[PDB]
Amino acid sequence: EFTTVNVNYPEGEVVGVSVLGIESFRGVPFAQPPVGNLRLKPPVRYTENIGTKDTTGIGPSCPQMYLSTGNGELLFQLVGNLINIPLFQTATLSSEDCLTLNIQRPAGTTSNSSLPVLFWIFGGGFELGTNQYYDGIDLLTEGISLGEPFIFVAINYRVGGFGFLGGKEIKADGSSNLGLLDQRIALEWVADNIASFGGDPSKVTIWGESAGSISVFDQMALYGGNNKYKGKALFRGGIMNSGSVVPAAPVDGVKAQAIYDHVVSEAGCAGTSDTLACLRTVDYTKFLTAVNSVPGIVSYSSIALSYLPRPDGVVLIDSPEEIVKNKQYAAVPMIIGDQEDEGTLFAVLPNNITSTAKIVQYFQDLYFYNATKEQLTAFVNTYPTDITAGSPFNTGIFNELYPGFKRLAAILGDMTFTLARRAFLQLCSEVNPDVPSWSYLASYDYGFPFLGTFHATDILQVFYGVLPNYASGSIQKYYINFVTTGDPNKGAAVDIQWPQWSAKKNILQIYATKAVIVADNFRAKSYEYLYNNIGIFRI
Ligand SMILES: *[C@@H]1O[C@H](CO)[C@@H](O)[C@H](O)[C@H]1NC(C)=O
Ligand SMILES: *[C@@H]1O[C@H](CO)[C@@H](O)[C@H](O)[C@H]1NC(C)=O
Repeated sequence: EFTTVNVNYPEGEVVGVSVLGIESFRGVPFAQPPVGNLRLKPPVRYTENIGTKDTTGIGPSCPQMYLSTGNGELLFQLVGNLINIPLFQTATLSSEDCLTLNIQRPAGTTSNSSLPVLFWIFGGGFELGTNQYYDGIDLLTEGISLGEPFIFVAINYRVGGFGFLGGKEIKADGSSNLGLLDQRIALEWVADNIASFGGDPSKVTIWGESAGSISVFDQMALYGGNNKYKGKALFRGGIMNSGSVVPAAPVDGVKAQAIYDHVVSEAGCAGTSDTLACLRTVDYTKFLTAVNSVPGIVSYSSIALSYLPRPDGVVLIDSPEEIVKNKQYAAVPMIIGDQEDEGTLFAVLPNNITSTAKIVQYFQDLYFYNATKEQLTAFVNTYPTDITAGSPFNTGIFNELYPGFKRLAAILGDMTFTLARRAFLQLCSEVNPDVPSWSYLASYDYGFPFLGTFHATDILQVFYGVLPNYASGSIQKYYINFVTTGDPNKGAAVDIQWPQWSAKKNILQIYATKAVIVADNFRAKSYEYLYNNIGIFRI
């Protein structure tokens, strides 16, 4: 029940597969393979035709730092069933030769079509992940069925030490934040070539979850908020699922230099004249071992990440909170939301962090090098020790995995995602009052034991078809409405108007079988501290 289909475009030709009404091209190379003397260097566009490429398979993935299985034993039991969510899946066909994207479109789409584009950036803690497990067929089919067809694009970008390695050596070589540059260059590729595929390059909406979501903000922030390529905006809209501003110390800071020095040592490049140059001569396997030898996300250190975007003064010019405050990001219409219990997943492992003093130490040692004990204690004291006050929110005496679990999960979730979001909306509304934004809180997994509506459960609600509930149809319709009209309420009919955030500072709360509108003001004292002292929270 299928056929192949060729697209000829300015850089080459691809063969894709048409099945179930969707034409898919997986593994379209968008930049030169970052190998040899191009490992730990910015991506560079192809300078000549790549001939005819077979894109009927699944593409490659970038090198991975897979979740610790010895460490996550309990965590992976607690998610049970939902272990089949992409974040927990294992990437296949991994390689340094991974700078490729996937293009999926309605059958019938030709180069005379000009459909809106939806550009997807995966999450994975900046250390793992791939576009392989995010297929557009169900979502495209939904789009088509709403009378609102579009084109789906999903990219790989380098992660871990391959993409976010730092230090003074990386900074001087101009090789900071390669993963971000990978995302950016794919946007410019899209700008050059998507018309050949039937996309309208002036109608690009970027979309991400977790690390991908944070990346979406960074793409707005990139180059002082210059998202223009050849005179034109690279995108017109953003959707942020769990994550935005991540205040951070410089790429040549202490944390990053320590990672770097450790990597050099484990690579066997210690004490050479030019360490960074030497890193590129190391075999792939010895190198992969080096960059993976540092702490992962499933570990005691948890969301004190080893790899992430850090200010370099060119790509990211300042720490993210300052970029907004200085009105130096590309201000586009945006949707941003959180799962209700963002922190739960990350509070599972550190099961000895069981009191205020212990939370504060943990933070002082691993997280915030610029906060004082009095400051951290003051912030932690905005969170009651009472078992009913924590995350999974609104579950009373239940879900206390260990003494202090719900409190720590509340804190971890709030500062990284949920309250950081409100801060972001607040600031954006202050410098760019005219740029509209919409925000939701997700609660459709209320009751999930110990985890509640936890990080990445939204994936299940938008990538796997329209589920037999309220939430998935609701969410997909808003998203597709947005991609099409720049406003989630405009397009296909909706049964509740989603309020613009800046109007009354209300958000949409989405349950499994209904939606309600609520004030974005819960945990106000915690939020006030965070907003008033955001500088001290630089990771
Ligand atoms: C928690 O336990 C770990 C490993 O057992 C240790 O590294 C860390 O220092 C401990 N922190 C506290 C506050 O006990
Ligand atoms: C700490 O604050 C200072 C003041 O500018 C800054 O130079 C330094 O990079 C900051 N470091 C961290 C880890 O926040």
